[PDB]
Amino acid sequence: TRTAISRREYDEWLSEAASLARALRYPVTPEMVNDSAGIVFGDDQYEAFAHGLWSREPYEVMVILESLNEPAVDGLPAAGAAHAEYSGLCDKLMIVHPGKFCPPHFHQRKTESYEVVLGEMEVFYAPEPVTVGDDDVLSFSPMPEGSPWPEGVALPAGREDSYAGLTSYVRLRAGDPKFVMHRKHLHAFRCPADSPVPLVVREVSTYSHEPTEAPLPQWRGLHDNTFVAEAANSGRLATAIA
Amino acid sequence: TRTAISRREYDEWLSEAASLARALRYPVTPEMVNDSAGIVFGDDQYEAFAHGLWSREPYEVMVILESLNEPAVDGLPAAGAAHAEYSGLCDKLMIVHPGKFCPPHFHQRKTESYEVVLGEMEVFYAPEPVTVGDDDVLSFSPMPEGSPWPEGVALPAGREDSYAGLTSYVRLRAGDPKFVMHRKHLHAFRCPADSPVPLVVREVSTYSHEPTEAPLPQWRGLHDNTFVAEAANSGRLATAIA
Amino acid sequence: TRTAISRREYDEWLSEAASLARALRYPVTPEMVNDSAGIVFGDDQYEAFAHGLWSREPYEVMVILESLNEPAVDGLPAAGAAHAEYSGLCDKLMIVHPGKFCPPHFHQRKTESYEVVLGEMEVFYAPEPVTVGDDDVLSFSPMPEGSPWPEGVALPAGREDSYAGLTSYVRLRAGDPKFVMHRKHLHAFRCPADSPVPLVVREVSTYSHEPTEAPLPQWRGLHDNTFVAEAANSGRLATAIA
Amino acid sequence: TRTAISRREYDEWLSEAASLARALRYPVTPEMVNDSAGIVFGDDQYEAFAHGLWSREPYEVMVILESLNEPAVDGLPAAGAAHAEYSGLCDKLMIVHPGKFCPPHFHQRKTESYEVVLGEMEVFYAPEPVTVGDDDVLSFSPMPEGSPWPEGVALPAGREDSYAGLTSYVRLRAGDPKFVMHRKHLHAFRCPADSPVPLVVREVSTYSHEPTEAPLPQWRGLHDNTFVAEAANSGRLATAIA
Ligand SMILES: O=C[C@@H](O)[C@@H](O)[C@@H](O)CO
Ligand SMILES: O=C[C@@H](O)[C@@H](O)[C@@H](O)CO
Ligand SMILES: O[C@@H]1[C@H](O)[C@@H](O)OC[C@@H]1O
Ligand SMILES: O[C@@H]1[C@H](O)[C@@H](O)OC[C@@H]1O
Ligand SMILES: O[C@@H]1[C@H](O)[C@@H](O)OC[C@@H]1O
Ligand SMILES: O[C@@H]1[C@H](O)[C@@H](O)OC[C@@H]1O
Ligand SMILES: O[C@@H]1[C@H](O)[C@@H](O)OC[C@@H]1O
Ligand SMILES: O[C@@H]1[C@H](O)[C@@H](O)OC[C@@H]1O
Ligand SMILES: [Mn+2]
Ligand SMILES: [Mn+2]
Ligand SMILES: [Mn+2]
Ligand SMILES: [Mn+2]
Repeated sequence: TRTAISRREYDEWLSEAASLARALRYPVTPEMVNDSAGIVFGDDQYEAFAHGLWSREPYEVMVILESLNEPAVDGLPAAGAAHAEYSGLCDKLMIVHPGKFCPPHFHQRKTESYEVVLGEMEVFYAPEPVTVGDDDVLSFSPMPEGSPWPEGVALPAGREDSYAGLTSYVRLRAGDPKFVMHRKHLHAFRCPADSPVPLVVREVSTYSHEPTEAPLPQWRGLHDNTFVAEAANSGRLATAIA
Repeated sequence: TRTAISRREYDEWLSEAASLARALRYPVTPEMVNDSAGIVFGDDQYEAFAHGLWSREPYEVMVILESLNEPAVDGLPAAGAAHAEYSGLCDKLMIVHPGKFCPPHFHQRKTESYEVVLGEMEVFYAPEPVTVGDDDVLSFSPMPEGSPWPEGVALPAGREDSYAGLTSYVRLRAGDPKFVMHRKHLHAFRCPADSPVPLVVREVSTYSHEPTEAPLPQWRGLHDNTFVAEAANSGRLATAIA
Repeated sequence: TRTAISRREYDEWLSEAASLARALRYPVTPEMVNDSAGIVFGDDQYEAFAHGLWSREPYEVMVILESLNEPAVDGLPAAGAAHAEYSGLCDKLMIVHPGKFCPPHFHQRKTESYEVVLGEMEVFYAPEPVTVGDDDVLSFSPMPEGSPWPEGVALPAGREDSYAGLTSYVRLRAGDPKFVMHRKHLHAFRCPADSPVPLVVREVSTYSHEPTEAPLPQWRGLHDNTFVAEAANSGRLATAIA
Repeated sequence: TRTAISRREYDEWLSEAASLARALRYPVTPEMVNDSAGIVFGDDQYEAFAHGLWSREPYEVMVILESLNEPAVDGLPAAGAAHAEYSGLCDKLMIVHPGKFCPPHFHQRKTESYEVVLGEMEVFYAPEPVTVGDDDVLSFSPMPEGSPWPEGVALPAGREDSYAGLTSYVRLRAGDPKFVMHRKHLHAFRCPADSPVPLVVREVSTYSHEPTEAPLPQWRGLHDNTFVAEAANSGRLATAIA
C-alpha cells in the first residue's frame, strides 16, 4: 500500500497546480511551491496516488498555495496582544481535484472565507460552534443553516463517520457572494467527483497558525487545526515524498 | 467647476469597472455595484469628471468593489472585544484610472495588503508610522524603506502638500508578491498617467470601518480613515450624483 | 441630433474596450486603438451616444480590435492568385454593449467564426446563401437551421425591416463550440439588452477586405461588406469624431 | 525504452491541459479532449514519459486542443477548388511543457500565426522558404530575418541534426503581436526548459490537413505536415496508449 508519493507524482501535482494558479492570475513565487504545499491528510490517504488525481475516487488530498500570512501585529496596541492570534491576514489558493476533500476539522482562532475561482465547491459544515477555552464569546452573524446534503456524495473509505457532524451543505460557484466560515465551526469541502476541472478556490482568512518542521511569544508552536479523524490530524503536518 | 457627477457618467463608470472586474474573475454581485462604490475624495475632486476618467489628469477618485467586510467577531472571546476593531476580513477590488489617486491617509486600525491584477501600482508612503496615542504599540516587521520617488509624478492641484510625508515609493506589478501596508502608516497610490489600462488591485485587509451604507456597540459610528487633506477628509463619503 | 461622437466619448469608449480586451488577454498594441476601431453604422446611429453605451437602447455601434489580417499570399502557387482573396487570416476581438448590434450584412469572400469570450451573443442569420459573381460554387457544410427568434428582441429604430431576411437564430455563450458563418450569408448579432456586461467575441475569419481612408493587384479597393440597410452600408467607412 | 504512454499518464496529461485551457478561457468541448490530442512525434519520443512532462528534458511531444478546422469551401467558386486546400480556418490551443518541442517541419499549404497566452515561446525557423515544386509562387511579405539562437537550448537526443536548417530565432511572449509563419517555411518551437508553466499558445492558421480522426475529393487522404526527421514523420499519427 502507498505510504508516500513519488518525487515525480509530487512535482507533477504541484507544478500543474501552480501553473493553473498562475493562469488564473494568482501571485505565485517560487518559495510558495515547496515540499509542504501538497497535503495528504493521513498515511492512509497516500493511496489517492495509486490511481491518481484524475481517478475521481474520494480521498482527502489537496494543494495549498499561500501568498500571504501576515500577523498584523505591527501597530496593534499592546493591550490586544492576548487576542492578536485571532486576527492577522492570510491569502491562499486551494486546488482540489475531482472527488477529493479537505477533511472535517475546525479552527479555534481562524475565521475564513471562500471565493470559488474555477469549478464548484461543496461545503459540509456544522452551523453550531464548539466552545474552546473560555465560554464567553461574542456573536453577530451566526453561521447560516444552508441545506441538507444532496444525494450521491462519495466519502473517503474509513473516514465516513468523521463527516457525521457536518450536516449543513452549500454548493458554491464562481461569482457567488463570499462564503464565511466562522472560527470554531466544523467544516469540510470537496470538488464534485464529476467535475471536468480541479476546484480552485481563494481563501481569505485571519492568520494561519501551522507549525512548520514568532510574531508574539504566545504564538510559538501554536496549532490551530483540529481534525475530526485522528488519522488526518497527524498527516496534515509533513508530506512523505519518495 | 463640477460639483457632482451625472447619473450617466456614474453608471458608465461603475458599469465598465464591474465589467472589467468580472472579466478578471472578481466576484461581483449586483449589490456591490451601488451609488457609494464610485468615490470622489472631496468636492474639488468632482472636477475629474469635467474631462473624464481617461484625461490622464491628476485627481483623487476611484471605484471600490467590496466583496467582503467580515467583522470576524463571532467566536471571538469577549475578553478581546476591545481590540476586535483591529481585526476582521475585508476583500475589495480597487479600480483607479490613469493618473488618478487614492489620496494620502492612514488607518489607526486597518492593516492592508495589495495584489495588482492589471496594470501597475505606484505606492507612496511614510516608512515610519504615525503615533496615534502613545501607549505601548507592538512591532514585528516594520515597513521596508522602499525607494525615492521617480521623476514625472503629477499630483492633484491643491493637494500636492498632502503628499509631502509619503517619502517612500514602490512600484507594484501583476505577479509580484503581496505588499503589506501596516496600520498607522500614511499612504497613497496611483495608476501611472501613461498606463493603457486602469489599475486593478485586489486589497485584502482587516475590517473596513467606513460608514458607507453593528457587529459590536463600540464599532457604531466608527471611522477608521483619516486623510491628510481636510478637503478630502470631511466631504469624502456620499457621492454627489446628479 | 447627434451627427458625430465627441473626442471624450470616443476615447472613453475605445479605452475601456481595449482595457477589457487586455484583461481578457487579447493581444492589443497601440496601433490597434485608432480612429476607425469604434464603428457607427450610419449617421443616424450616432444617436446611440445621446444616452450612451449603457442605455441598453438598440443601435448599430461596436468596437473592433483587429490583431491580424494576413493575406496568406506568400508561398501560394500563382495559379491560385484569382481566388486568394477568399483566403487569408483575420483575428479580431469585437465588443458590443448591451442591446447594440452589428447590422445585417454579408460578405462575398469572407467566411468567419465566432468565439464568445464574455457575455452572450445573439446571432440572426439567413441559412440560404446568395449568389455573387459566378453561380458555380462549392458546397460542403451548409449553414444550420438554428431556431426561430425568441420574443422581446428590440431592433434599431428605422432599421427593423433590414432584419426581415435573417430568420434563423442562435444564442452563443462562452465555452460553446465555434460557430461558423459561411461567406454569402446574411447575418447580424447583438448583445442582449439585459446583459450585465458588454459582449466580447473573438472572430477568426479569412482576410478582411475593408478599404482604409496591396497583396495582389486585384485586391486594391476591394469592398467585401454588403449591408442591407443602405444607411449603414455607408457609415461603416469612417467615424465622425468631434 | 518506453514504447507507449499509460492510460493514466495520458488522461492526466490531457485533463490538466484541458483544465489549464479552460482556465485561460479557451473553448474546450468534450470532443476536443480525445486520444489523438496528446501527440508523440515518433516512437523514440515516448521516452518523454519515462521521467514525465515536468522533467524539463528535451523531447518532441505536445497537446493540441483543436476548436476549429473549417474548410471554408462553402460558397467558394468552383474555379478556385484547386487552391482551396491552401485556405480554410484552423483554431487550436497548443500546450507544450518545459523543455519540450513541436518538431522541425514545414507545410506546403498551411500558413499559421502564433499568439502566446501563457509562458514564453522560442521559435526556430528557416527565413528562406523551401521550394516545393518550382512553378511560380507568390510573394508579399517574406519572413523576417529574426535573430541567432541564444545559448542554452537543449535539443532532443537523436534529432539535433533536424534543427540545423532552422537558423532564425524569435522569442514570443504574451501580449506580443501576432507572429506569422508562412507556408513552406521550416519551423519548430519549444517551451524554455526553465519555464515555471507549460507554454500555452493559440494558433490561428489555414486548414489543417492531418488525417487524425471529405470537404473536397482532392482533400481526401491529404497530409500537409512534412517533418525533417523521418522518425517523427511516419510514426507521428496515432498515439500509443496502453
Ligand atoms: O488604500 C486605501 C483603502 O484603505 C481604501 O479602501 C480606503 O482608504 C477607502 O478610501
Ligand atoms: O506548428 C505546428 C502546427 O502546424 C501543428 O498544428 C502541426 O504541426 C501538428 O504537428
Ligand atoms: O485513475 C486512472 C486514470 O487516470 C483514470 O482516467 O481512469 C482510472 C485509472 O485508474
Ligand atoms: O489550513 C488549511 C486550509 O487553508 C483550511 O481551509 O483547512 C485546513 C487546512 O489545513
Ligand atoms: O514631496 C513629495 C514626496 O514627499 C517627496 O519624497 O518626493 C517629492 C514629492 O513631491
Ligand atoms: O443612458 C443613461 C444612463 O447611462 C443609464 O443608466 O440610464 C439612462 C440614461 O439615459
Ligand atoms: O468586418 C466587421 C466584422 O468583423 C464583421 O463580423 O461584420 C462586419 C464588420 O464590418
Ligand atoms: O544547428 C542549430 C541551428 O541551425 C543553428 O542556427 O544554431 C545552432 C543550433 O544548434
Ligand atoms: Mn479550515
Ligand atoms: Mn488605506
Ligand atoms: Mn460579418
Ligand atoms: Mn506547423
